[PDB]
Amino acid sequence: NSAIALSGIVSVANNADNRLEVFGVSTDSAVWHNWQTAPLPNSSWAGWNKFNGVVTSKPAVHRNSDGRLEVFVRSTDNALWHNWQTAADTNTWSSWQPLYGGITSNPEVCLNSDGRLEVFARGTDNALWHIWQTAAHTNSWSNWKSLGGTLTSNPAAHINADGRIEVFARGADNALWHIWQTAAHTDQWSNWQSLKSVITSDPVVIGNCDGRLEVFARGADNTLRHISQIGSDSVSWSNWQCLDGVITSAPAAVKNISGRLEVFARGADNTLWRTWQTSQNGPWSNWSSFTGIIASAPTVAKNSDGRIEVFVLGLDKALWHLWQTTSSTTSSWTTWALIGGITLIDASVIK
Amino acid sequence: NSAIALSGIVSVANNADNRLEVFGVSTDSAVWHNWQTAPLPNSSWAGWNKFNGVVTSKPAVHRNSDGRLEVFVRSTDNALWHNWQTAADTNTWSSWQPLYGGITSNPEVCLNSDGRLEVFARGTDNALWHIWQTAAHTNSWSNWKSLGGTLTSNPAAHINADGRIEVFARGADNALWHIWQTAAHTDQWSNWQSLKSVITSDPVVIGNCDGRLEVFARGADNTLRHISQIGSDSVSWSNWQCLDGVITSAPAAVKNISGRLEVFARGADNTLWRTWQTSQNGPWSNWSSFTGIIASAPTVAKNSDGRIEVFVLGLDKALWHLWQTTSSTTSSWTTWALIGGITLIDASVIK
Amino acid sequence: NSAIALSGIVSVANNADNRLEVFGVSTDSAVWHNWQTAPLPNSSWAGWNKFNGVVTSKPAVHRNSDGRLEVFVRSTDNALWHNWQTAADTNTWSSWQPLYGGITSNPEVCLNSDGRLEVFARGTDNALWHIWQTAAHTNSWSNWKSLGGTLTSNPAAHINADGRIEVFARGADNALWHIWQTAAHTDQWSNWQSLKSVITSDPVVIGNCDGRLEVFARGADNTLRHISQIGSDSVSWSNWQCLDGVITSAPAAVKNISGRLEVFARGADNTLWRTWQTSQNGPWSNWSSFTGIIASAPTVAKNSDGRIEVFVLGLDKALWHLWQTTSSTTSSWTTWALIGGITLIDASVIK
Amino acid sequence: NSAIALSGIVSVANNADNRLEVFGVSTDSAVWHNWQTAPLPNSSWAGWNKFNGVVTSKPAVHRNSDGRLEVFVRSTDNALWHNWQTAADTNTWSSWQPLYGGITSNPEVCLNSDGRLEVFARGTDNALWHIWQTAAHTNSWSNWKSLGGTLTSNPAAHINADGRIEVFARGADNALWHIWQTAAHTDQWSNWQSLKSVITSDPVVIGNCDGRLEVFARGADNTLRHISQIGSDSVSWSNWQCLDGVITSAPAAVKNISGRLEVFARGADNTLWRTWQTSQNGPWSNWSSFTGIIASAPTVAKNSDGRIEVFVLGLDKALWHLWQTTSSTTSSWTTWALIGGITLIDASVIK
Ligand SMILES: CO[C@@H]1O[C@@H](C)[C@@H](O)[C@@H](O)[C@@H]1O
Ligand SMILES: CO[C@@H]1O[C@@H](C)[C@@H](O)[C@@H](O)[C@@H]1O
Ligand SMILES: CO[C@@H]1O[C@@H](C)[C@@H](O)[C@@H](O)[C@@H]1O
Ligand SMILES: CO[C@@H]1O[C@@H](C)[C@@H](O)[C@@H](O)[C@@H]1O
Ligand SMILES: CO[C@@H]1O[C@@H](C)[C@@H](O)[C@@H](O)[C@@H]1O
Ligand SMILES: CO[C@@H]1O[C@@H](C)[C@@H](O)[C@@H](O)[C@@H]1O
Ligand SMILES: CO[C@@H]1O[C@@H](C)[C@@H](O)[C@@H](O)[C@@H]1O
Ligand SMILES: CO[C@@H]1O[C@@H](C)[C@@H](O)[C@@H](O)[C@@H]1O
Repeated sequence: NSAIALSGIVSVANNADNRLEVFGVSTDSAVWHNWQTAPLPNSSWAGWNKFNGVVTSKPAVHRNSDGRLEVFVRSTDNALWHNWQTAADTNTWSSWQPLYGGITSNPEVCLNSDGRLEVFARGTDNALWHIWQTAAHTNSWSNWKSLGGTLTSNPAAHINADGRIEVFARGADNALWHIWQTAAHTDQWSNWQSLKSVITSDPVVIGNCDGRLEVFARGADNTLRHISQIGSDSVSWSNWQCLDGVITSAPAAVKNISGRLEVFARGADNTLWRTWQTSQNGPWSNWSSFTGIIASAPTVAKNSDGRIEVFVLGLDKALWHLWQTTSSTTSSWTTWALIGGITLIDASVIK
Repeated sequence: NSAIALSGIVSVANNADNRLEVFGVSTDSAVWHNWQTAPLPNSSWAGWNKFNGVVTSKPAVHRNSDGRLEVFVRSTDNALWHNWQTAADTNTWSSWQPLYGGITSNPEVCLNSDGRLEVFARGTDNALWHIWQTAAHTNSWSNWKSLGGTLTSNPAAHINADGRIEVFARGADNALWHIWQTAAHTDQWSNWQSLKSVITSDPVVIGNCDGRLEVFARGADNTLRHISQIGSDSVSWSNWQCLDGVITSAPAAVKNISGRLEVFARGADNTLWRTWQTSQNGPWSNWSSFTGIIASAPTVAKNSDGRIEVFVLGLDKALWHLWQTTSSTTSSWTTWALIGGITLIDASVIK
Repeated sequence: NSAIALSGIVSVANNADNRLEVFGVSTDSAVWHNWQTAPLPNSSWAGWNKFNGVVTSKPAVHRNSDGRLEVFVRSTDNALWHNWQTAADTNTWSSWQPLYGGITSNPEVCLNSDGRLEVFARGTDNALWHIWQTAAHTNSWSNWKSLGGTLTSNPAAHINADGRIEVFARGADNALWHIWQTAAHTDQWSNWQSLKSVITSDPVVIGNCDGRLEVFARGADNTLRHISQIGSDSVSWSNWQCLDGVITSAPAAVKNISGRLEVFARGADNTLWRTWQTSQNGPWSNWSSFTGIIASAPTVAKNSDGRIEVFVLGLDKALWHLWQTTSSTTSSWTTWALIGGITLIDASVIK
Repeated sequence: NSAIALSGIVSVANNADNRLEVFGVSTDSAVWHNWQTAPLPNSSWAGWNKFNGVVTSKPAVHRNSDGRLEVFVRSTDNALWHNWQTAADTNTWSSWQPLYGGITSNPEVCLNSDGRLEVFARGTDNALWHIWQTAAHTNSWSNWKSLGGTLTSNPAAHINADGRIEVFARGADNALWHIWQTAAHTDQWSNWQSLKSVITSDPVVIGNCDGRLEVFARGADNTLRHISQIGSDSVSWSNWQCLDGVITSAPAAVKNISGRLEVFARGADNTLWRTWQTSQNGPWSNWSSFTGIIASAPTVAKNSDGRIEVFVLGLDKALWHLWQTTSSTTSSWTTWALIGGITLIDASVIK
């Protein structure tokens, strides 16, 4: 059906020096951010810092090709705004600047392989729209342009190994649909094509170490399902497979430094669950639980030494995190620790 | 729930010279058999030949370690009987000889790695029972002995790569359960352990080319699901995965000569469907259909040159087959051809 | 150059019940054999038993498709003779029967996938010759027939996964050459083709679990080298790779029950060395040594529970063996133990 | 022995927008550079542009974590100097700035995973020395510090998947030696350890998509050899393997967008040769030749759409290039095309 599983409560990015930095919306409806002081999971965090301005979406973040983080959000009148570091690895930001338009989803940002950011969002006519940097890592943007379709989830964009951006979204029939650049980093796009099934979360996309994209989503029966490219184009995919175990949030996927995939999701008992590929391309482990009730989907990242780190909303409405203790992929994990200073709200547009 | 998907209509074996031979039950309630005259899929078949005697199960067949085929069936009073070739690759059979007992499933036969046949069946108390050759390829059998449990499907047995027989069956809770030799070819067995889930077919088991067993079955939502060993013991398995596509028979699995798995099943439109692993351990292709409505599950085998061949019941109640045209695993396939002479009935005990 | 590294001192086969049985030539110039009483590496051995008759080659053995072992040897006048078990798993043998011809290598036997044994040997004109069973597992043989070429090593034959026999031998230029059935189990053969390089041992061939043959041999610099099929035909192969470490015998290859390859050879210090694939298709481990000076190449086999076992000639001129302690492929190993009763000689024709 | 195979004639880097840029030494002994105008292999090139100043090494280049290219070279008095783009993707450079020291190899630069450049070179005492940025992408450098050893080749540095820099060099015994950070991006280093063998080129290092480093080098018999990590630490490696085919330059390695490795080297006939992995981890293809005699080792890079591109010195002493025609990894290749404007010299210090 048409449910959208609970989103992650923050977006995360690595800075130019790989320090992790998180962005979320507080009770004042402003975006706040916090960062590691050094790029290791046991680092202190700087503390929560506000960007002035009321917002009405989850903030999206990406690192420019010159190392500067840039954040995208929706304003009260549904326009898109963006902020950026004015130099890499520095806490001096531009404050919010306008890209106009009217959007009806969270904004989603991807980096073209020619160094230009590109933003995707659902529009007021429910089509997919996009806007892009016209020169790499420069505040020079295109006009808005439509890619059509009818969307019923937030979009997810990811670059193929050959540099073609590909965008995924739920359609009017609740199936997963996708559309792609047919030449890398150009405004030449395919038609929409359906990958069928029914999904009940936003899609989540990752690249494998054989150059094939893989998509994860919750399905109609509330279990995790996934599908992958089988060749070196966007057209031909595997069948869908679902894994046993009811999940109650969007999934978050990560490729560990051994090249194998891991997926995290809130489980049926409202704790964080993890599953991983036990061999090349499969199969998948039984889900393993971490202690503690959580109140959002996980958001996952990797530190400068490869260690996986996970962020979640706690029952105190604050952000908590845990991580791998060693770069070994069968390393033990820490238990939830607080990143205190503010509490957060779920501003995701499509919920 | 407690449905058991339609079974295959014949069992099949390779003779000592790899000629295929099929066994099924005709309208007279007798077992009839037919064989290739030469071990190639385009060979003529000898014609259907009767074993005298009324039976009340699907016949099971296995090749002894001396090359002689041996068939196991249930009689009207629920006892087990067996017949054998008196020399490899010859049509001179022993006629039915008694192993007594009382069984309430189809008999299932496996070959120990010390060359002794072993037969498994559900008993009159719904437990798993077994009986075995006490010397390899010899008509000298043990007494019947119980392995306990409560079974609600026919059993499926397969040997691990380390020589330990492992038996799979649906239990009273409709989950997949299993039990195993703890030392190869000995009467030292584990306790029953559940692999969970719910299955609505008999389980079907195959060995991968990394030494790991994999089990296929139809699930509660009538799609194919599968699970595999993740290590080099019987205890630790993957999570279950289900593949999209409703199936309407038991599946049949085969390892092609490139070492990759293929599964065949009757689909939702009552045609034969096939899916295959597109890479090592996964993922799986979309199902592909063959033309023609079929009236049983497929039974699958491989010829002396590796070519896959599939048998099914047609709407005329006769046996049909098709095969790969070349030893290439992306070879085209023939269309259904008749193996005429008799018509067949489904004598499977648990249906 | 034209050296041929020291051969194994026995051939070995698994009986129908998987008991290991070894064949070698004693100081009386007769073939003697010995066998496990039960199919486990720690089993007692029956004791050494003689086949009457003087021989002038290493004996070759293969199991027929009806489970009966059959041995091939050369007589004083260079004719081929064979002996067989008259029933599987029994010590009642036919005594030596004539196949005539004149051969100038050790005989090499392979089993076609239609159940017919086929023997290859160098002839008096240095070409490759062959002779075969005309019906599976029957004492009915063809006439001798030439496959041409010029051979400078003993031949090695192995069946492809699609049932085509392929034969390998060193040629007049000291390179590895090969020739193959172009249809499985038929007398339709390719032309000779060179795989180039230079080898200084007989070639040793094994099948991988993706259906590709791989060939091992000592090279000109006395290190192990190997080459593999890259597709699903006999024509297209990889480049050669050599592994560091000087070896002083023929290698012996085995596929462990995890599907990975291991190679054993006498090393530069005259001890047994082993190397194994640390991942799928590679790379290879550093050689690991077993304690004890040895006086032949290893001969390797697998027991009914998958455990690898190795046989060698000791400095006392008797046969010794060691094995894996568990079915785990990183299991510890036993130390050399004697299979006493006779001493052995190297009767290999081409040395 | 102590030969060092011919080096590449340029270094290459991707700009922040992925445009390729090459650096080499002309007949005036100055560094000149040239770049793609757009990041595609069929792009025009801007033309050759000079950095004023006489140099006495091959120039090394790396992209900072803020996207700015930075070049390292030796001056007449053997000191290290560096130049950088003052903004990403712009042709406004700092001109040469001093890092002093005295070096006796080409400088080699690597990027730590905390965004700090680090430079390695042989010193006047033949030990390995290093110097580093003390803050990411900032002109603030450490003092020089020794890592000891005795070097007889230029060093090669590469980051492990867990963020630890590892450095490779030939030692006084002509073997490959290595040393590594024991904590990522810290000045805590291991002792030197030997990987044995004998190499007759500089080592060339790449990371696989399972997180394992692999090293290529020419060996004593002038063939390509390679060795790889087998676990997730720096300590345990495979045996060495050599591939047939005599090579007459350093090799250049690249990971294609399907995750498989390819190696290029000048061959025995003075043409460019290529070999590639035909499966996961192996084996390797026979070498394939491109038409045309070449006068240096290849330098290899990848374009924004994944396409591989190769640079070489021609017999006219100018730079030529060729590339893949499509993002397919079995795509055809172009033939050599000139990047004209200057001629080049081999300034590599250790030759
Ligand atoms: C620029 O156009 C405005 O913004 C787009 C993103 C769409 O919502 C469109 O319907 C709207 O008119
Ligand atoms: C082009 O197709 C349109 O857009 C897709 C994204 C889907 O919503 C589909 O149902 C709709 O008709
Ligand atoms: C030998 O025992 C008989 O046969 C077994 C297979 C069981 O059905 C048992 O209950 C029955 O009494
Ligand atoms: C040992 O457990 C028993 O047998 C199994 C095969 C299952 O039927 C289970 O429900 C039952 O209690
Ligand atoms: C049957 O022919 C005889 O045996 C063959 C195996 C060859 O040695 C041939 O030269 C010889 O004449
Ligand atoms: C067909 O070629 C012949 O036989 C091969 C086996 C090689 O000995 C070769 O040198 C010889 O000319
Ligand atoms: C800073 O030290 C100088 O430069 C180093 C790189 C070494 O060559 C050293 O011997 C020399 O004295
Ligand atoms: C620490 O060891 C020293 O440095 C290495 C790099 C080698 O040159 C070795 O021969 C030398 O003794």
